[PDB]
Amino acid sequence: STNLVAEPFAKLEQDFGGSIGVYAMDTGSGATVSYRAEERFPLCSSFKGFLAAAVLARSQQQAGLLDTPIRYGKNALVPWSPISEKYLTTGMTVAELSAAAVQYSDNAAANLLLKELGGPAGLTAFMRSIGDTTFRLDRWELELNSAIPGDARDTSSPRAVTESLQKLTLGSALAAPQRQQFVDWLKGNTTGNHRIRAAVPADWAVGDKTGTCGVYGTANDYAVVWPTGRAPIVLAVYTRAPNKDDKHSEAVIAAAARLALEGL
Ligand SMILES: C[C@H](CS)C(=O)NCB(O)O
Repeated sequence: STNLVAEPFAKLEQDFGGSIGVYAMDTGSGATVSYRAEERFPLCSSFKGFLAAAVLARSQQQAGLLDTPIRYGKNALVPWSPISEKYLTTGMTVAELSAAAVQYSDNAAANLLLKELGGPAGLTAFMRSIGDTTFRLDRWELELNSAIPGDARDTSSPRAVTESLQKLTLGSALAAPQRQQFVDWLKGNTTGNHRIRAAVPADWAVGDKTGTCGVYGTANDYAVVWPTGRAPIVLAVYTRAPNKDDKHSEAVIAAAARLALEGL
């Protein structure tokens, strides 16, 4: 990946104080926009999108998986598990857990689904199975948010995120019903209104999955975007910063997303 008009990104990055990672593709034209697209960034909660897709893939082999109820315990409830906490007394189905992980970044739901898939190694294996050799999940919630500079655990690249997202939402990695369900969950996300969505024209449909580590200025968003009458755009925007106390910036994510969309 290159970019011969990178200076707007470089200037945004300098103003941010950290590192910005962008990859965007117009699936109609094959045009792309790149900045640190090959460099590793922490996934934070953005892994939860791929987790839901992995669950949907498994559902293609196990009938009834999505409808299976899980009666989880109180000590499954790690901080920021708003749906799992609300539904603790009833339990939740696998489908509901997937929707909560995607649309609310629900931490307990993600861990419960990781367990059904064989842990971080199992999700990493799923990603390897669709041709993604960059993605690695190593730890569970909340430990995977440590976001330590240079630590390759729980990281991917903006390009590999975008490519895998395209395969699962638009390609043939998932069967058609599973694929539509994944897209529908992403379109229903509630956590992303100040990130990529804030850069997309009001009349374009969007689904997205955010991540926020809470340390080292580290936060992100990826999305499928449907321009009027066109094939969709798929993009990923990731950030990090060198100091543990550096604040993440949603505005920086939105601005980088806008630069990518304008570049296309
Ligand atoms: C620790 C942090 C507080 S916002 C969190 O729960 N992130 C979920 B994710 O992995 O982004």
